[PDB]
Amino acid sequence: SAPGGKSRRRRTAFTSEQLLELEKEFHCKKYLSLTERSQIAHALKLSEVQVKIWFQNRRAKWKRIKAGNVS
DNA sequence: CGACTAATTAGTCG
DNA sequence: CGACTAATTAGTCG
Repeated sequence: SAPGGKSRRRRTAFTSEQLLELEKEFHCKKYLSLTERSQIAHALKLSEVQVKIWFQNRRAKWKRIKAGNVS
């Protein structure tokens, strides 16, 4: 077991096992509390940071619309 | 002290 | 060469 590739793949690497519980909340609520976000990533082999980008990228698109305009 | 948000950044796609 | 998406990352409240 040794590393090979080292690049920031812009597309969260999700797996079927992970998607099973990940999609669960997506079909439940679009807002996760402290005792929610920090729990899903603790239930299995995950990290709170990874579960954050998932939501960030979704809101990032909204920040491009809900802002100030010019001219 | 850590998570959450959001901006910076990085990199492949167009 | 541009653009957009996303990990990176730091600030601030919990």
